[PDB]
Amino acid sequence: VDSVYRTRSLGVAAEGIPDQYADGEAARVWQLYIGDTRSRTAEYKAWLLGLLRQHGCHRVLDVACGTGVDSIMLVEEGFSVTSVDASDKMLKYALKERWNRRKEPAFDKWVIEEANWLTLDKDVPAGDGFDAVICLGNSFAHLPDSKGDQSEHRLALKNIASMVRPGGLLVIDHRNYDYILSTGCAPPGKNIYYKSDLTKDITTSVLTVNNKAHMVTLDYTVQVPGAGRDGAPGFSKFRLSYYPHCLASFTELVQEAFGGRCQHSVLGDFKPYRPGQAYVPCYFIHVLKKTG
Amino acid sequence: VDSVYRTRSLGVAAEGIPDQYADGEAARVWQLYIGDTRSRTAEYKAWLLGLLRQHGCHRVLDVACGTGVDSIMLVEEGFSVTSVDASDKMLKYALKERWNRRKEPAFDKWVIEEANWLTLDKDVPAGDGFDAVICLGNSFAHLPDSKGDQSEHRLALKNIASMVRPGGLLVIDHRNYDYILSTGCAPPGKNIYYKSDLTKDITTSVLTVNNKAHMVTLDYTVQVPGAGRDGAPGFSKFRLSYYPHCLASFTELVQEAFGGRCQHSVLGDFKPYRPGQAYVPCYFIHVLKKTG
Amino acid sequence: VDSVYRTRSLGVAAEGIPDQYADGEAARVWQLYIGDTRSRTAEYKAWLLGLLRQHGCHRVLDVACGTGVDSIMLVEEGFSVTSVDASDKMLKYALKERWNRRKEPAFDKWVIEEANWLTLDKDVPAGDGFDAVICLGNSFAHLPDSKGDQSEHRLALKNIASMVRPGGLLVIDHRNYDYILSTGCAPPGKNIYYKSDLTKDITTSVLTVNNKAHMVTLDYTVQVPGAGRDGAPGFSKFRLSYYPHCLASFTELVQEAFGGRCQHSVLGDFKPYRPGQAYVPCYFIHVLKKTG
Amino acid sequence: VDSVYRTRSLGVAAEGIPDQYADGEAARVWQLYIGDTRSRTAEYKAWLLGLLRQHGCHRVLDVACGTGVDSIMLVEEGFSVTSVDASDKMLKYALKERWNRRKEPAFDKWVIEEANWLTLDKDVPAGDGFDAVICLGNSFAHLPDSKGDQSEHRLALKNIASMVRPGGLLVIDHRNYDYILSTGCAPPGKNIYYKSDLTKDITTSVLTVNNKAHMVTLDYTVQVPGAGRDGAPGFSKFRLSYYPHCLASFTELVQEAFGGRCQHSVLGDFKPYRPGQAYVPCYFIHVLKKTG
Ligand SMILES: C[S@@+](CC[C@H](N)C(=O)[O-])C[C@H]1O[C@@H](n2cnc3c(N)ncnc32)[C@H](O)[C@@H]1O
Ligand SMILES: C[S@@+](CC[C@H](N)C(=O)[O-])C[C@H]1O[C@@H](n2cnc3c(N)ncnc32)[C@H](O)[C@@H]1O
Ligand SMILES: C[S@@+](CC[C@H](N)C(=O)[O-])C[C@H]1O[C@@H](n2cnc3c(N)ncnc32)[C@H](O)[C@@H]1O
Ligand SMILES: C[S@@+](CC[C@H](N)C(=O)[O-])C[C@H]1O[C@@H](n2cnc3c(N)ncnc32)[C@H](O)[C@@H]1O
Repeated sequence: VDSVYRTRSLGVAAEGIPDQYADGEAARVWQLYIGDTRSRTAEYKAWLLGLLRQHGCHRVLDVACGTGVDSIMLVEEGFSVTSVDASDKMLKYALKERWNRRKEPAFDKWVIEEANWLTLDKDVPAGDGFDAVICLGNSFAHLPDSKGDQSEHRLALKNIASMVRPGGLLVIDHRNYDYILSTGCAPPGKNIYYKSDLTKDITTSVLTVNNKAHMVTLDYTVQVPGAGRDGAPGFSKFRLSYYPHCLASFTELVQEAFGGRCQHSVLGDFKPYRPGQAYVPCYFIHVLKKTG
Repeated sequence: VDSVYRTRSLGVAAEGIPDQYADGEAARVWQLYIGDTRSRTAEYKAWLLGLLRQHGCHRVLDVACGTGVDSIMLVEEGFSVTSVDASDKMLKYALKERWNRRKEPAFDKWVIEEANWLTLDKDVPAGDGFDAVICLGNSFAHLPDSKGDQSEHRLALKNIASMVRPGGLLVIDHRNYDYILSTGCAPPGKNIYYKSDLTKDITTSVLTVNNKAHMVTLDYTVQVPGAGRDGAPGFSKFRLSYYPHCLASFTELVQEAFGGRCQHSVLGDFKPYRPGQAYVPCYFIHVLKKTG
Repeated sequence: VDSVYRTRSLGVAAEGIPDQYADGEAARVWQLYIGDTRSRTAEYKAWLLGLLRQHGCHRVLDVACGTGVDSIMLVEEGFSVTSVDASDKMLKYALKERWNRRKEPAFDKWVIEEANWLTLDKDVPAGDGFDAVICLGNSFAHLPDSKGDQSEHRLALKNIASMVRPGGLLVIDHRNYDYILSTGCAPPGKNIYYKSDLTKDITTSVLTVNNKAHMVTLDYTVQVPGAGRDGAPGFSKFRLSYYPHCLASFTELVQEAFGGRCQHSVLGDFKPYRPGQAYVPCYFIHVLKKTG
Repeated sequence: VDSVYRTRSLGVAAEGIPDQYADGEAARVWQLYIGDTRSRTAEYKAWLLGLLRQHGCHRVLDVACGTGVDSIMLVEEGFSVTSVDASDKMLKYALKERWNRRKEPAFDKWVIEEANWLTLDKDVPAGDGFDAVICLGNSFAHLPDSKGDQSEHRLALKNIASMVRPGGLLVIDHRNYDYILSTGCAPPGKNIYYKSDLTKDITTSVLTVNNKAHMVTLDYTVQVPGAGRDGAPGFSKFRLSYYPHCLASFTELVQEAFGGRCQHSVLGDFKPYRPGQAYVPCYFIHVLKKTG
């Protein structure tokens, strides 16, 4: 940048806290999108639990709470979890669940609050920090690169990492965009995080600005059970936008978030991942262990 | 007893008259975008004039008038031209020009009216028709494919062709999208239609929906002479969207517009074009000659 | 002998679920707007409780829950209350409160759900009905008369009344619009429902369409404690719109909601009200007792 | 902690011009709205011409050109007129007219350019000034009082006055808002400036903010000849907003624009006006004669 900036300000304000779930439709049918939460959680439940235990983790912070899917599981499995999320439309359901099982000592001590990765540091006073932090379900990819540089990405990734107690863990994932970008289309159905026969369609939309992948927009079509007598089925339609993080780049990004003081590894779909391997994962789970 | 009959559906996007130049910023600086109209017109002036004359053309209809660039030239060259355009923001300047030279017999008799390809048939009563029709400057590509099918494209192309008197000519062009789509980026500066050192930047933006190129959006940055004392330069920014017509497809489309009753040919940048040729043209000029 | 036609009875496109509290700013500072909930509730607490008791009411439905102000009081006073509201942004706080006191048997049995007067009948299965229904705080006036006729008003008022068990009560209020319309301005500070020194300003805005009061829009300015070091105070600004219900009209409307099978009465600010009386009430509390 | 009073006032509202005629619908049917321009101009033609002549006026500047109605008349009557207007959508038609009669020496020398009262001083170099300035047809009332104080009004009124050569005239009018505000409704049909049987309806809309008239919004319904076969008539709908200038206030405002160096007078509908007079004028024509 030339010269010095003394008077920035903003004469035009178009965008502003853009909560993609503010409309509320995605939340209303998330359950329908996920399908059988038990069937979903069945996969990687063993791995996540095993990993958490192997590193003696008891305090877990879920920064992508959503409707509570994984927070709930960790709660049931005896962990001390606190869940945050920026969308009060989503949290609204996790809360609903907690209240429903408010008579279970475990759930009584479940913490659910609103927070944003961009301002996590101030939203969730980590203090000593957590034994483990989780960002599953392709949540981070929602963060856009509006500023031109992945600054936002870096900041958010930093704050999140800042919640990991030394020797703690960070499990953050993202869709396999190395494939979506290559084929223009996102994998059809049979997803480990979202496996519901209710989801009738997912239309991709890749936007490369000046020859560089800038954004992937998915348009979902989830059939709301019923929505019309026999002969007329009804559906719900919502759209979500993600930054297509290529594996290599994220690996670098996330690692940098820890200032290199960490141990990085990545699995395909919670299975070991070696480039060139036959199996093409739909998600890439990054496992980081802070050391200093 | 079913019902009556309809043409449109209850799901397609009917848009809302979307004049991309309605905002007026593009018009305000078009002159700056084109640069030296004389230098511009210098190229292809010989060819256009030569072609028009070779086919004894006197009545010329310009469906992409814009600010009048090519209509003015044809007027000065003794042709009987009538120019139409959908943007009254652009026409506004051609008009301004005509009035300025209202004392030149040639210009008195210059006709400038508003019209839209989609409704050309009713906007411009061709009656007998024109000896030649021109749509230069990558104007047609503006028409979107909202309806799902290139229906709009077909209709507009039909109306335009319908203005060509039998034996008449139709010179319609478009950017070389076979290259833009391939590289993601549009060629930098040094354009035959727009050659101005004032244009500092043109950022592309390819949007492929479900693996199919759907739209190319260019974001221009033209420096408005002055716009700040020495040390601080000022610019103007506007965006235009085009349907990326691949050569082969357009050839087919435009030909069909004449019901096959025509003679088709296409030049690179007003030079002969042979696929695989070294030179990569920035535009593709289609020359059609109605026969029946 | 068999027909055809179409739909669309309205002329404009209207808004679409227009939750005035959807933005969330009014909720965020409602507490600041009300002031000392205890001080507020102090007034009319005796009357409300006295009235409820005098008619042997135990089951109370609060259709204007809001942040829970009056639902909470009723809960504490040993009533069996269920609260509904259309704004999940407001309810969000009542919920928050209930959870906080989740250890109090009373609050454990407090029911809080989302609902809309327009669809109350389906949102809250009254079944047998409630002993009393309350709509305090000038909440009903939010309902607009978009349809041209007070149809919406009539429907909502009907649904609400439909929740009152025979012999039950309905306490519904509204601002004294007979005065606002007359003076163009709403009363300044010192309100029985909202008494906070934090509210710095309330700008009225009367919109009479073709000589008939159509809407009153209030623009609030509530100082958020702090919002700047000494020397610089910070405020929050939000707007709410109400239909200016003139007393006489509402009396008629609400009574009609009960099909005349009721006993109507209205108090000034929870004090007896006689037209022409010196004291000018800020609100009008309508007390209805269903008989059949 | 630098300076609270730098230049003027740091507004964070908007930064766009709000051309009420930008949409273009009002222009498209203005002709229909006015009706018989000849019949319209018939009234006050004698007065205007007489007044202009009585004060030896030859150079006339029309700041509310519109479609050219009154500019055209003055041109035909041998005056040297230059017309400006902010709406290029309206001017577009005056221009169209001038070109049509481009062969009439009179019209050849007719000047039509875009300009805004707010920046008149820089848009139209008055230099020596004009013998007379006209702002007829309730045009000035369009200027809003967004800034809170009638600053804009004062500035615009100043610029306009600044175009009047000493000893020159200024004819500026406005609707009788003292009546509209009183009755809520605007006079029905039979207007001196707009007398067309095509205008089927004009719905008012008075917005008084905190008991002070802030804006009058009129919603017009003009039948576009035809717009449907026999049995189905078609109309066009547009809305315009005005600041309800009460007579007394405008007299004060406009006079101040001349720094008191003027001779003021006001007529009803181009007839003498005495308060309390039986006849209720629809417009108030202010006649000012600069003296110094
Ligand atoms: C795909 S959803 C998660 C669904 C859930 N994890 C599951 O597995 O079903 C992504 C979540 O990211 C959250 N999110 C997006 N941007 C955020 C931010 N800046 N701070 C906090 N949460 C954010 C949203 O609120 C959204 O619920
Ligand atoms: C790139 S500009 C032309 C510039 C000019 N031809 C030149 O060479 O400088 C494209 C023009 O297409 C016109 N246009 C777009 N859609 C149109 C439509 N449906 N009917 C008529 N004109 C249309 C616009 O008004 C715009 O001026
Ligand atoms: C002024 S607030 C109530 C504040 C609270 N009663 C108090 O006394 O502080 C009005 C409430 O009406 C509710 N409301 C408006 N329209 C509604 C509708 N159609 N159905 C249900 N609630 C509605 C809103 O959600 C809003 O919280
Ligand atoms: C009611 S119309 C005039 C119609 C015409 N005078 C007649 O008598 O038929 C008002 C005109 O005021 C013009 N106008 C509004 N604000 C303006 C401004 N700030 N500067 C210049 N013209 C303005 C508009 O462009 C509009 O054409």
